[PDB]
Amino acid sequence: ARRQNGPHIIVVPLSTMPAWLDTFEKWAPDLNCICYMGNQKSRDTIREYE
DNA sequence: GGATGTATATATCTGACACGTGCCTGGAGACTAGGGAGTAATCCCCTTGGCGGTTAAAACGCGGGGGACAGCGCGTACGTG
Repeated sequence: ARRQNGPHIIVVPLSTMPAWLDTFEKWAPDLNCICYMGNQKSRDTIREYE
């Protein structure tokens, strides 16, 4: 609505984070929501590929 | 009849003790000041019991091969007179 489609950050506990991921998959499927967890190489993969 | 082993008595060594003496250093008495005990406040560090998540280090198993150890020879360096 307000065209503020810039970078947003949501900081959640790790145990509830699948319960946020499926909520983003269900309610806002057109959004480019990404997940940031894992070891050094997975975060590097997210950093330089996405 | 001559020579030999043992037994009590007296002089000498030898560390310890009684007495003497100096003197100086420790003790008795009085006074004082300050060092340390006690109190209160404030703030930071440590204790004991929990939780969550990362992850690198610790634990375990197994092959193998390098090294510890035992045995044997030798010759020389050290023991002995």
